[PDB]
Amino acid sequence: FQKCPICEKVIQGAGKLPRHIRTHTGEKPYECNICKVRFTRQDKLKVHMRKHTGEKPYLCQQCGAAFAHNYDLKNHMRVHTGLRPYQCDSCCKTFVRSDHLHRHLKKDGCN
DNA sequence: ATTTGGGGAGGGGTCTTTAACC
DNA sequence: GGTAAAAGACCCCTCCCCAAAT
Ligand SMILES: [Zn+2]
Ligand SMILES: [Zn+2]
Ligand SMILES: [Zn+2]
Ligand SMILES: [Zn+2]
Repeated sequence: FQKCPICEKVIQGAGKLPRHIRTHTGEKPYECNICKVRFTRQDKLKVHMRKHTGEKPYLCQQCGAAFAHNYDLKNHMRVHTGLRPYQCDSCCKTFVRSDHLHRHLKKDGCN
C-alpha cells in the first residue's frame, strides 16, 4: 500500500501509516490520569484503564467467568478443554502462549 | 539450575466508526 | 449525505523480566 516516508517500510494497514510514522519518535502521548503510566497508543491506554475500572468484557460461554483480556479468556477456556494450544513441529513439546513456543525454538536446538 | 507461566510494554493487521471537508 | 482518510476497537504476535514449578 503506502511506504513509510522515513524507513520506507510497507504498511499494509488501511489508514495506519500515521500510526507507524509515530513509532519513530519514541514518544508516549497517551497517559493514564490515575497511575500516571504513559502509553504509545490509545487502545492500549483503554485496555489498561480496564484495570482501574474493574471492567471484564470477555465472557466464558460455558461457566460465565469474566476477564479483562482476550488471552485471559483463552487460557481459561483451556480449563474446560484441557488443550495446550501451541505445539512444536519438531520436538513434541507443547506450550500455552505463542511467545513460549517462539522462545523454545529460539533457545533449544530441538533437532 | 532450568523450564514454565504470566504481567505488562511495544508493533502490525482487519473491520467499524468517526472527524473533516465538500 | 457523499467521500476519502484516520481513529477506535479488537485481533494477533514478540520482547524483557520475574516468580513459580519442575
Ligand atoms: Zn517507518
Ligand atoms: Zn492506570
Ligand atoms: Zn469457563
Ligand atoms: Zn521443539
